[PDB]
Amino acid sequence: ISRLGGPNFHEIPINRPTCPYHNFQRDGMHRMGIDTNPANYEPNSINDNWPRETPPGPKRGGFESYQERVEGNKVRERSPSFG
Amino acid sequence: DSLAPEDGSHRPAAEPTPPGAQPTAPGSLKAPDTRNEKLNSLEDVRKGSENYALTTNQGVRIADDQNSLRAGSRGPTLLEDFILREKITHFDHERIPERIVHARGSAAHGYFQPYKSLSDITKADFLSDPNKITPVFVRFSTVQGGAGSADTVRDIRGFATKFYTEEGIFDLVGNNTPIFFIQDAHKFPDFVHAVKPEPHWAIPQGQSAHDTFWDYVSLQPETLHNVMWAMSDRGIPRSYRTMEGFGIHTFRLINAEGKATFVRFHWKPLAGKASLVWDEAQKLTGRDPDFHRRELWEAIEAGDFPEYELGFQLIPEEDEFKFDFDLLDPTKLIPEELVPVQRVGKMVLNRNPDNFFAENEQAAFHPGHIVPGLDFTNDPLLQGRLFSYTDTQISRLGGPNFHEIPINRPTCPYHNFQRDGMHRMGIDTNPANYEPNSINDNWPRETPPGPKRGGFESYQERVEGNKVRERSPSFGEYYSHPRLFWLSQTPFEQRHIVDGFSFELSKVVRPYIRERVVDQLAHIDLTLAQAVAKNLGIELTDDQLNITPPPDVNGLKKDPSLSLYAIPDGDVKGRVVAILLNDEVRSADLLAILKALKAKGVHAKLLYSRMGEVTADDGTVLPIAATFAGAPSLTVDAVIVPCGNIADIADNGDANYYLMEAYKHLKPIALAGDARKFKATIKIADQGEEGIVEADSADGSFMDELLTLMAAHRVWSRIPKIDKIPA
Amino acid sequence: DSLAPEDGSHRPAAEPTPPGAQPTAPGSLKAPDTRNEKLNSLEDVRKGSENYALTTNQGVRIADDQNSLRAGSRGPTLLEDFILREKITHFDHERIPERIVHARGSAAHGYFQPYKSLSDITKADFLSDPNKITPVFVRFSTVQGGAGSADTVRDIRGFATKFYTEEGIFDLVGNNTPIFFIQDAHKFPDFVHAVKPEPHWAIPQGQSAHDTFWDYVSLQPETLHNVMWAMSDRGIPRSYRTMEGFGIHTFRLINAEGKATFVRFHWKPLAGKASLVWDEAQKLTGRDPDFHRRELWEAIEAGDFPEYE
Amino acid sequence: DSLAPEDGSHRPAAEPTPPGAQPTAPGSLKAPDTRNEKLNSLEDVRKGSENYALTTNQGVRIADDQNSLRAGSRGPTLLEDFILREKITHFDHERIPERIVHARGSAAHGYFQPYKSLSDITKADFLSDPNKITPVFVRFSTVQGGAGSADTVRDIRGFATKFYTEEGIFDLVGNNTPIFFIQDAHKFPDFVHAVKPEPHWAIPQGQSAHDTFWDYVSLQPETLHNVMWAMSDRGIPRSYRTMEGFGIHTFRLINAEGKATFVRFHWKPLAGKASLVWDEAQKLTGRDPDFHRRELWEAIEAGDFPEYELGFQLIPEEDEFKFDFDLLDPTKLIPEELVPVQRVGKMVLNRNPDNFFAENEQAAFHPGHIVPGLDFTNDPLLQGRLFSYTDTQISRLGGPNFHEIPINRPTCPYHNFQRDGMHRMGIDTNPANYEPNSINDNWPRETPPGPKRGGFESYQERVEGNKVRERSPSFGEYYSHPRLFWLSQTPFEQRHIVDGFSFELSKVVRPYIRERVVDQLAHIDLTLAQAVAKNLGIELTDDQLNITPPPDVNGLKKDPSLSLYAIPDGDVKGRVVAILLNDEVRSADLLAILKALKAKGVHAKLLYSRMGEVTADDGTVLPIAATFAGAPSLTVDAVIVPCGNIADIADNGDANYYLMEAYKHLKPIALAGDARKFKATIKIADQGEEGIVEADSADGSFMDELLTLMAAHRVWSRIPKIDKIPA
Ligand code: HEM
Ligand code: HEM
Ligand code: HEM
Repeated sequence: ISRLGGPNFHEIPINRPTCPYHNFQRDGMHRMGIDTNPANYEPNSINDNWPRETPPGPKRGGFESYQERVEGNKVRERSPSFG
Repeated sequence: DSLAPEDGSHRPAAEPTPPGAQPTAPGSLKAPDTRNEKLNSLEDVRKGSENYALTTNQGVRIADDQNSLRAGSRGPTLLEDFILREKITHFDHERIPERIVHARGSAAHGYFQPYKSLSDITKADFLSDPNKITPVFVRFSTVQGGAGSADTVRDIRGFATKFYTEEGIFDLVGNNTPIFFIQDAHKFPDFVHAVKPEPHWAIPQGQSAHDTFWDYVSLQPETLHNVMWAMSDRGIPRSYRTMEGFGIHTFRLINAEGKATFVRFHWKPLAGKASLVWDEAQKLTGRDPDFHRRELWEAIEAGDFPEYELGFQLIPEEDEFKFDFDLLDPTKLIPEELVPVQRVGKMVLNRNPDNFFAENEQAAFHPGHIVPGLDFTNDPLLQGRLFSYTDTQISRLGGPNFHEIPINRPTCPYHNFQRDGMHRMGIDTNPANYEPNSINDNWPRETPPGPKRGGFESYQERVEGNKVRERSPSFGEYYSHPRLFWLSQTPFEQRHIVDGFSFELSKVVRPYIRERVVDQLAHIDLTLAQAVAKNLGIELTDDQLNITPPPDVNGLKKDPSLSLYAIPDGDVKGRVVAILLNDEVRSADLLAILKALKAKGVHAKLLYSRMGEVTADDGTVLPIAATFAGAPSLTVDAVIVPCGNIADIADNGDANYYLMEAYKHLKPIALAGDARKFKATIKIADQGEEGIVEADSADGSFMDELLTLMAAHRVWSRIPKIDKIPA
Repeated sequence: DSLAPEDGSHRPAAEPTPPGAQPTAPGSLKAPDTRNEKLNSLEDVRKGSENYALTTNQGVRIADDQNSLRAGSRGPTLLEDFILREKITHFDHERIPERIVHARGSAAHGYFQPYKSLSDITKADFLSDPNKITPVFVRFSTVQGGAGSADTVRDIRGFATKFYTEEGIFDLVGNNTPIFFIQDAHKFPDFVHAVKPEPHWAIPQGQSAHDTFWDYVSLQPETLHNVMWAMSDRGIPRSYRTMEGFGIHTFRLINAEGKATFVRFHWKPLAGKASLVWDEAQKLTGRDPDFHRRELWEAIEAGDFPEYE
Repeated sequence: DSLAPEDGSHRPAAEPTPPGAQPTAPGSLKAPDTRNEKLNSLEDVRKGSENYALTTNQGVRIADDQNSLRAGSRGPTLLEDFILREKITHFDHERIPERIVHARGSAAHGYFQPYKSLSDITKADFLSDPNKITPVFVRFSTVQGGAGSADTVRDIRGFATKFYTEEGIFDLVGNNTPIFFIQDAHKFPDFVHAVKPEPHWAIPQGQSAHDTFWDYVSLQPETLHNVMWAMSDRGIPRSYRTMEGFGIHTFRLINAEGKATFVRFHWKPLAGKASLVWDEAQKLTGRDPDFHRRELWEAIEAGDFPEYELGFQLIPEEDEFKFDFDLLDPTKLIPEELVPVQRVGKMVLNRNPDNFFAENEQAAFHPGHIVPGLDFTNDPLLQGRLFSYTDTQISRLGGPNFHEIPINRPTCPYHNFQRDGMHRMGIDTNPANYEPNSINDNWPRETPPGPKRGGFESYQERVEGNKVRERSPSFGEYYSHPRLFWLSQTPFEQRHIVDGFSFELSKVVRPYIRERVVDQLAHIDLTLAQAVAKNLGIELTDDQLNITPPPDVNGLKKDPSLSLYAIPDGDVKGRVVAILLNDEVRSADLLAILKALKAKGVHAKLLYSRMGEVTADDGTVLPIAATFAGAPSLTVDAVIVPCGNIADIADNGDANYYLMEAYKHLKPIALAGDARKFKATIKIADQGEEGIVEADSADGSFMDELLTLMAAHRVWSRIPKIDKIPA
């Protein structure tokens, strides 16, 4: 946000995905993409909910985190195993 | 030189004056002696003017401030005019980014003071001694429109308080309704995008009456409780002084023994609750877009300071699952009938800023600004907010040193090993800028947690579960709390909700969206559903007619705390009355009227068709404050027309409409003597009617009937009559 | 999925419709075939939507866009939710500084074309051949209020035209009255400070009816010609289509032999001149603050294109 | 706690200590009592540390500053750790943009004081009374490399002085050579692009020895005078204390009667002029890249304050066309033989900063920062500069309020009607922010021009001509001033110029560019041309051999003021000597040596092969300052090897090379008693030679021969010998 001037650093040409990216993020300094989508929020009926969420799968699916188990208290404390 | 008028009239009196009696001023100049610890510490950055030479920012005095440096008086401007280029460069760069939400906003200075020590429940120093008063800075705001938008729009208002405490800044950032629209912070961008101006053409401003707003509401039934509030009269307040404030999340109070209590924060308006009606509120954004900014500035200059009670809803940790709604759900309110608001202290706003940009526009408020004695909960909307308000300052306020901007500075010490960043004001003399260190013997040092003046330590809540992006099933209920709100409304309050939905929905261009919103209403209450449906030409399906209503909230059928008008409370003090003058006004009437008003604390505006002054029948000179068209009925609370030469204003379209608008907006109208001629205008029975005070002369009882109606705010009984009036 | 109504009613017809007959749309979607050289070159940065997966800015598709990553469904949000933090960071930084003057404003695309060659008076290529049409972008504006202010206020309106010519951009930045308030640019900050909201309390918005404005007018008699214009019906127009435009300075036209001609530029409204009356204009900023933005968008969608000479 | 060593050794003595005797400190802590008016006014933003609790920027004390908030000690970090996110956000945003040129740079605090009143020539208050001392802030800099580049590179150095005067800030922004490379400011971007790292790969750093530099020189003959200076020893100074400074443009002094005088500004180094030699200077950027930053900080801590004389070259307006070079040409110098430098006052630098970023990195200097009594001329490079240094601050320093950053603030009043902009510190209480105004009775007011405390008014010079982008024909001569410079050099000075060009040019990959630069040299002087050509394997064309030399400069054939060494002046004070110890050093030698040095003000470094301490033959304990490899000969001025157990260091490769490097770099070497064994290393005749002081014991005369050689800086007579040495 300060080095590269703002939330659109991914539009600076070296940093751009060579694959598609579409979502409902709008505006911010030196915004290069002109969005033609009538909606900039989901859920929406007016552009029939596009772009849509994808379920997780073997190939080309959405990102889902690994469901690791967490148990403990809220502590600012170093694990004894690091000692 | 001259330019100033001698007779001194360019400067306001440094003492309380009524609304519009003087030009308004900077705080310091109007109230030199209202001080407090934050106000006194800003003294190091206040700049004066008088008897000072005009200079560049580098201290060089300017001889000609009217002309550019040109080669001959009709020739070209030279690049070496450094005086011109500095003056136009600072102009070129005046504007910073506005708040991405809540950009509109109005602020004032004042203090907080506790009623008693709350040491038994929290180890928070600002609440530890009734004798400890705390400097606050408060900014009231709207939510949708930009900083140039109008004040009396239909919207949620924000209410943010900065507490300059001895152990850190505590910001309590809340709004004026007790639940929010969204459960999870991940959806905040989609909701704000849907309320906001539409992307292709940036319309509308300051309004939710547009398709995308209502599209997202119909597809998201959790937004429905807070949309009910915004659709009520609660969405158009009379003043920032006449509204409640709420922190909306469940937080924790931690005492010195480690015991945690859940709490929800309230602000109770000591002037009563009161709102405008929509035709009034909408027309007034045209007639005066700064009405709420203006009237706050002027209540404080008249000494009608705003006051609020801080109030806690405390719930023991054991009762965490005693209700049939989840306490960590931000779309659920805790009925005061189930849990009472305990009054904890009082806040008084008694000083305006000197510079709006400097003090108000550069103020940063963030909910993560908590002190020892307070802590957070797992509320999913509170957890996300925590990320956001540090982040946003890096562009709004240019960088990581926004706390050095003077309104935002702790009045207590802060020392740590953070260095550099844009417009770094502190010059650090510490030989170390890392800890642990031996070279400055480890200073500044960490402090252990303790009962008073200790370090921040988080409450050790137990966490067990898997890493899941998933909503708790306890959040899954969308309809009993909107129906509890609906059932707690007076009948005319509910009318006004029907009419709020019907207006907004008439402005959706796509009819399937409107139908989709009526279906949702039929899950709340069918009467509500049928009323809105009718105004829209929609028929309910027999299946819609057979939807089973939601359950009660812990067997509660209504709570009257949720209504604005059901249990009455009313400031008549600080309200404003318009008096319609003519050229031979009867002074008998007038001195009686003004004495009565003055005893109650009510402000008058003497209004005519021309500016300047008229002369009462006894030769008294009365200065005119505005014309009838200049200060419409929209801006006062009641109209009084004294007797005198009535023939003068009787034929005047403006004077007559002044009364018809006021009638329709349900305000008290008082007619003395021949002024009763105007009954024929607003169509009243000679026999009289309620809310029209009339008499042979303005006197004691006439004024008593008027101030009594005024304490009741509007004449609700007139609502059947006002439909036939064309105004 | 559904969410869209089938019967198709969520989408507007891609053809001229009257005011309020359809929902309004993006230009490309409402008028797929109005093209010009500037419009076609923006094609490289237009982004579509349909049939596309929702992603992060780095191209990673999102499976759940409704929830944050928490340790248990009633637990705390985790700092490793990079999907949530990207979505809220771009939100946190949406807003750039607004124009320090003329912040309100409404714009449209179109073209310019000369009646004949003006080669005898100027060697300016955009005016050299009646057959050469030039892409323009035009923004109409007010002067005092912020971008969130109302459209039908009493004020001077701006009229700025960007000419995408074969030899460079020519911007003709003018207003709707033919003289300005100030003679020298050194005073511009003092005049704009005096019209603007007052420093202590930031009132009023979109209005000159306040002391400081009229203080500086009474002390500065050169402001009086243009104050007369602003005080006339000329200060409350019916539409951006119903007003004149002016460059206000004397400029020079230089032809190919080196001869210089002084010139003043005008824009003549082919729909006629028309203004509101003040009670109307003032009440309308309450009733519809976007009236001028709205009606320009809709004249162009109905095909009632604005034209000027 | 502990962490600090008790015995107190972590803190430096707050008094002058020699180089490397103590750890260095913040200014305030090392010199609590060097005060001045600018230093005292920064007191409001200095922050201490001791006995203070570690806090957030919002004042909340931190209990654990070692750990993040995680759900269990091996679990994930929680988004609600606001203490962690504030600490890492300020880190993430530490860096501002660096100066687009002159980014390297080192600064100090001090004062200026006039010798007498110059009221007869200028109405400038800082020069009006010999009793008026003025706070200055000075930053010395290089030109090409980034802020992370090395100090002893071959380049032009900058010399910028901020004068905090009673009537405004006067910035005198100059460099260390008297002419610039370019005539017109329009070409500044092309020249800086050509010197700078090349665009494709960003090489080289801190060097002009690359193709594009020399490409633009060969195509632009106006750059040749200042390239001659950069190619001389003038381009590698020994210290910022040992160089001249120059304003380069002709300016105007305006007195109280309106008379204008042209002036050129000089700074004369009261320590003498002295430079490194290139192998030394280049190797030293590897061995200590901070050598110039270090040695300035330490001269000031030892109390060897830098001092300079401000000197004026005054020329009456009538003599504007008396020379055969245009006075407004920035590539032409005015020979001191034609116009003398009159010494006007003195400047002393006597206090270091407390925080480099805050004070040094945020300092803004701009030549348009002039005061009443001074004015500009039509110099085309001065006119363009005027645009630039206001502009650049809007991104470097984030905005139009850089003058509020504490190092940059006027110590005198400044009031005007400029409002808002990013990190606006002043809260303006003025009811007006425009003039003319009646409501604050027109304050702050314009001031008429006058003799003392009046407004700025420009000198009414006559302008006639057409609007033309055209260079004056008077600027058209490119070669007599480089040949005047060349002819005024001692013979070894000229050698060093030949060798500067030959090294740089050997690094151009494209040979046509090198040939093109030799052609240009043949227009200056053929000897110069032939010497460089030879080192490069280039032959001059008989036509090149027949180029007619340029004319004299007003019949001047040489001026010795342009040489560094021709008229000698030499500080031995503040210089540094290395003493090579062994394990049984003869104390007789050592106490004589150190007494002698101390009487002259010279600093010693006792150096060994190991750290810790050795013991003299009488049992004295000597602490070792560095190893031979740790503080190379490169960093001292002379080497003394006392007698004692010589056998110890005699076989040591480091101790022997220490002497060969020093020999080669033309430094004085003194050998006492058995230490004379090392003559065999540096190959000296038993009969002796100049610059090697040798004797049976270190004594009075031995030290006298040494300090005398030292006042003469290098042993130039050795230059024929040093070619056979492999070091
Ligand atoms: C219970 C719900 C919420 C309440 C009561 C609330 C209240 C407020 C208020 C009163 C302000 C105005 C600040 C001012 O006057 O300067 C504000 C600003 C803001 N809010 Fe919220 N908000 C809520 C939810 C959210 C969420 C979920 C986010 C972000 C994920 C958010 C992000 C922000 C930001 C970025 C600003 C502007 C911040 C600033 O200018 O410092 N808010 N909010
Ligand atoms: C004949 C008098 C003037 C006219 C006709 C005029 C017209 C305009 C117009 C139409 C705009 C709006 C730009 C847009 O729509 O984006 C504008 C912007 C602006 N004007 Fe003026 N202006 C005048 C005088 C001045 C003066 C004297 C100054 C400065 C010394 C000035 C400074 C600016 C600046 C800084 C902006 C905002 C610039 C931008 O956003 O690019 N104007 N002016
Ligand atoms: C006689 C020729 C020149 C001299 C003696 C000179 C000297 C200097 C010096 C000493 C600095 C360093 C400032 C510091 O220490 O903070 C500087 C900075 C700079 N100079 Fe020059 N300069 C010359 C020509 C130019 C020209 C022609 C331009 C621009 C058209 C220019 C633009 C700048 C800028 C933009 C900076 C950085 C400014 C800043 O950081 O405030 N200089 N110059």
